[PDB]
Amino acid sequence: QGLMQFTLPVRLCKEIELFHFDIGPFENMWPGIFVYMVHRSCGTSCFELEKLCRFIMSVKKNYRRVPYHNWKHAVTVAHCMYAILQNNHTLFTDLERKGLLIACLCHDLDHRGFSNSYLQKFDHPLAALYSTSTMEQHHFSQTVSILQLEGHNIFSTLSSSEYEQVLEIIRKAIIATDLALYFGNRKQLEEMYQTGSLNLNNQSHRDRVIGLMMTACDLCSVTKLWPVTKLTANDIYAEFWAEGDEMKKLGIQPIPMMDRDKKDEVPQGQLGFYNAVAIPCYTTLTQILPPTEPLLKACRDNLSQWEKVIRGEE
Ligand SMILES: Cc1nn(-c2ccc(Cl)cc2)c2sc(C(=O)N3CCCCC3)cc12
Ligand SMILES: [Mg+2]
Ligand SMILES: [Zn+2]
Repeated sequence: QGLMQFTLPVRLCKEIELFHFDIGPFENMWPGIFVYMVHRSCGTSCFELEKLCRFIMSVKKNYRRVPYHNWKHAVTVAHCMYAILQNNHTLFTDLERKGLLIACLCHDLDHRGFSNSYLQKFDHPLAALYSTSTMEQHHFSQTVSILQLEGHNIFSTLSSSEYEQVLEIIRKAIIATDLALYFGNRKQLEEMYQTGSLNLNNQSHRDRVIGLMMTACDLCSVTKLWPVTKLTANDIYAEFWAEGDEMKKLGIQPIPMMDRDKKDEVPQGQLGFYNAVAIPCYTTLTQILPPTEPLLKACRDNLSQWEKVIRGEE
């Protein structure tokens, strides 16, 4: 039984190829959507179906019921990566194709809905184990834990060598989702691209480009149709405000972004974020990988919808 091609209904079969695809509210379809993407992106031969299924279900089990950093976010970020891989077929190694979809599914494993900042101020044990990229080193750790469960080793056929390469791709990919690291990473990529020194044969260059891809997938809620973007924003701020509440409980005025008393300032907050983070991210990404331009175009569409919100045209 290896003639077992997963297939989706027609509207999903078609719209899954597009950057702006929303995976829907039917939680029980998300595993199938992921397997579909791995099979098309990687091959039906990349992974042992029974092992992959058991891995996916343990990954699912280890996401929490938080408003935003949940299992739906995991599968959403994996679909953005699938769209990028599918639009840039010949640029990526076999090991990269395998590693990056798994990295994406695992990148926020066991997230509690709190920032690295909050962990450090609370004095969480994870803050003493991991001084920087606190939640991200934890996510990678939880990824290795699950790969080491009996019957969960989806990489079992790789050589000793290929196995260490793939786990090194996953680790770098996951650390890159720490937005604090994004700014420097993109500045370097921008300067490399413009002085023409960017070289996809330099592993250290590839590493930077995969990190940017990871930021791009991770922020991909800004690249959706406006109603998806707007409703996802509600989940994002549900977390931010809970953390604000927890800051207040520690005796700390949170930043306004996290203060639920300053709801009125959200639209302006989203402008800043689109201008300082999202637009620059998708701009540099489009410079390096031209077929990713639809993510930049959709982001720009959403910036303009937030400007309309401010001007009371909605
Ligand atoms: C405002 C705001 N909205 N979002 C947001 C919106 C959409 C998606 Cl799809 C995801 C996030 C975020 S994430 C973030 C942040 O952590 N920093 C810390 C590091 C430097 C930049 C600011 C700030 C904001
Ligand atoms: Mg994260
Ligand atoms: Zn994430």
